[PDB]
Amino acid sequence: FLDGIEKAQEEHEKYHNNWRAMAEDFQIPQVVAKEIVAQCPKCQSPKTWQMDCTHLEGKVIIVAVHVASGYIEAEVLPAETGKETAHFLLKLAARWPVKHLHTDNGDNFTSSAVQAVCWWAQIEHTFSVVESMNHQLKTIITQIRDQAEKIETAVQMAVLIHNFKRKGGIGGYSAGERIIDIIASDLQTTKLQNQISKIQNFRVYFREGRDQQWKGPATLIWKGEGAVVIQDGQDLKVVPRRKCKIIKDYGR
Amino acid sequence: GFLDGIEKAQEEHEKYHNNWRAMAEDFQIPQVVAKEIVAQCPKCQVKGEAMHGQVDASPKTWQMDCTHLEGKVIIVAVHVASGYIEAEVLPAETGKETAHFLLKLAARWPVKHLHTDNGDNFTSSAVQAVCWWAQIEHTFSVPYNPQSHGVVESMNHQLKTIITQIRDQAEKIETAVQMAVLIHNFKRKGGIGGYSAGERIIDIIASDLQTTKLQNQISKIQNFRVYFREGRDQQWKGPATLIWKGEGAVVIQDGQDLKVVPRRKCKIIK
Amino acid sequence: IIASDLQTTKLQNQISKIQNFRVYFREGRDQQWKGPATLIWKGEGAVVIQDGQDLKVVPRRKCKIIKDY
Amino acid sequence: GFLDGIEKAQEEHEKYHNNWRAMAEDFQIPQVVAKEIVAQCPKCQVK
Amino acid sequence: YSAGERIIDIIASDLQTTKLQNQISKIQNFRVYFREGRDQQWKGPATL
DNA sequence: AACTGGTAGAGATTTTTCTTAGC
DNA sequence: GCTAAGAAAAATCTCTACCA
DNA sequence: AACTGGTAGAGATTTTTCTTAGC
DNA sequence: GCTAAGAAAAATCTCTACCA
Ligand SMILES: O=C(NCc1c(F)cc(F)cc1F)c1cn2c(c(O)c1=O)C(=O)N1[C@H]3CC[C@H](C3)O[C@@H]1C2
Ligand SMILES: [Cl-]
Ligand SMILES: [Mg+2]
Ligand SMILES: [Mg+2]
Ligand SMILES: [Zn+2]
Ligand SMILES: [Zn+2]
Ligand SMILES: [Zn+2]
Repeated sequence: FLDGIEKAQEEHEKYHNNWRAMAEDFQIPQVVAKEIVAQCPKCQSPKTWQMDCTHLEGKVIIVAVHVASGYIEAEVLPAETGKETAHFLLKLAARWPVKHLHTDNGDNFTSSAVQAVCWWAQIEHTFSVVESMNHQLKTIITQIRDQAEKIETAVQMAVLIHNFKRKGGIGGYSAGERIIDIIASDLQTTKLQNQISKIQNFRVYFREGRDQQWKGPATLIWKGEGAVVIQDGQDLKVVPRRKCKIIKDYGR
Repeated sequence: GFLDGIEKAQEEHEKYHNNWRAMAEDFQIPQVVAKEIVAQCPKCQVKGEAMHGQVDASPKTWQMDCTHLEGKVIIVAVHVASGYIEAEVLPAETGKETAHFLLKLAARWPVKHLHTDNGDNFTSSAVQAVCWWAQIEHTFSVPYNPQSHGVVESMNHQLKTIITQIRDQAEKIETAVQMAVLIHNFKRKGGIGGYSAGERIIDIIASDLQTTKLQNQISKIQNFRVYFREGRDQQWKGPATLIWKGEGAVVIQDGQDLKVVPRRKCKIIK
Repeated sequence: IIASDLQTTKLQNQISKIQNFRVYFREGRDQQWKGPATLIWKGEGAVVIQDGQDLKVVPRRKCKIIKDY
Repeated sequence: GFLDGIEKAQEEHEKYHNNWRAMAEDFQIPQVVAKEIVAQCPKCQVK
Repeated sequence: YSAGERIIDIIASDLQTTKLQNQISKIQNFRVYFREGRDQQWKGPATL
């Protein structure tokens, strides 16, 4: 156990590993490995989208793209007012978690209706990838145009072929697998951070061997079934449970 | 004896239609005879068997239905294993708009199985052509039995309660529909893992892909075949693939079927 | 000759006593009870019956299956 | 139903005076009514 | 075979052995919620 | 401040009764 | 003659639809 | 021959956590 | 310093209406 913590600290001092790899290699819990990463001075987005409008056959196609994965959602608009752009943004924010929207300085994007939608759904709008996505979508649309009667069917068939049928990148994944893996990794991070804060609201008085007195207040990191890991004096150490007292702390 | 009582009980049931306890007490026949007299009458037998079944909950199954609100037509689709909702307002209840809603849904999320009722928009050639092109299995419920798709009708109820909660913050009904979808998907927690519906659909689909890749890498380097003895007759079946050897039993795969066999009836050969 | 007819009558007795069931079901928009039909397949939740040379699927909650002694 | 079996077994015991296990296996009636058919005959006895 | 195919095959087989022993525990770190017969509540977290 | 769901049947599970073979 | 295995017949327990 | 009720909230009961007095 | 009573806060279990 403590040998695993010592090997993890020496290996991070050499190579600066991440906490998932250290927890899987050295067989330590994840809160301990995250503390080892968080104590290092040299070691201290999944919700950003971009939007644009374009033209095809006299129609208006609005395109939104998830940036870290390349994931496309598109639609055909009857006009280019601010109310239709606000309805598209409200549908997108109701289906995927959107926190940061990046657009250009168009007219319909600089509007009171889009501003009211961003106020209600709590999005950060920023005015200045989508050009490459418009070119790629237009090549697929021309590649499958003879199978559809209307332009709306061809647009949605091209979105399906782009998202699930084209493979590339490092491991040969599509865009849907990449967006799902990215958001799932972020969810794991936030749940572990909630556990970390709830544990770190405590305090530990511990008694070393060959002494009767209690030492200073060390902060609890992990409380197991038979052992207790504490941080004290910028040092992580493992004390048995029969030489410890854990009390609540009020130091806000 | 009671054989004359059997004859009088048959005449009595032919006139009055007694239940079995009345005949078994008034004619002093055994209860099996009285139950048979009642069971051979067609004017009786008006009662079901009092149980419920259980719908399909595979990780790529969706259910779809339509509802009405303030003179409009809403169309609701639910992901069954997680509870994830998509919804829209249709200008008409035809088959063209239903085919376009299904095409957009199949472009956004992976759909392989769809369950619907027998309305005129879901049994249509446009929805048939979209399911053919996008490779979906479309199944229909038993007619006039809404319990076969209980998840989407329960979500009709939840959507209407949220819409009445936030009705005064919007002007039109399409705005209030999309605000209700956001509040259901992301602002309500509680359930299997303490998740919301968006977190649950992310966890379910990511877990599906991860576990296929892991057991592909495990099974591509396996060995230690197992010959096992099972059945009513003590025969011996051929090459089976050992998957996991445990404290008490082993797990084998035979002809693409999973089986759990104890250690006394199997022999491992490297 | 006689013993073969004894074996044939025994096997036909077991075959006839396996699956001679009657089904009273309830179907339609106005859910009325209808006459006896022949059971074909019985799964958990629903059954498939043959009535008047027509196959129908009824749930097990809307049908009664009568066996023989 | 076995009600026609009860009538047929009564005719058959009136001819040949069967026992009760024979009638209960041949005519597929329950054992209580077959024992009662043997009990009502003044010449036979259930054994 | 030449030398490059030999060195690639050797390191690949060694990696497959050690990663097998880790991947089994990795696949057993999932949790399953299941349903038995004629009971309509989802039973607790068994292990896959 | 003084009001309110219930009835009966279809199967499943547990218990009692009855015949017969073995020691 | 006494005892126990096996099966038949009876008793109890849980669950469902319909009543404007 | 291959079909099927479910979702989420209001209380009641059981369990875990936290402070303080007594020996 | 150690132990137990008491109460607060959290976790589990049973039951209901509505969905054309
Ligand atoms: O009675 C309904 N719901 C209430 C309810 C429930 F949801 C779940 C339950 F367990 C019990 C319930 F009483 C209901 C009725 N119908 C339709 C519905 O979708 C629907 O939900 C529907 O679409 N059709 C189309 C197909 C043929 C035509 C048009 O008649 C039917 C009527
Ligand atoms: Cl229907
Ligand atoms: Mg419907
Ligand atoms: Mg419905
Ligand atoms: Zn570092
Ligand atoms: Zn009757
Ligand atoms: Zn006689």
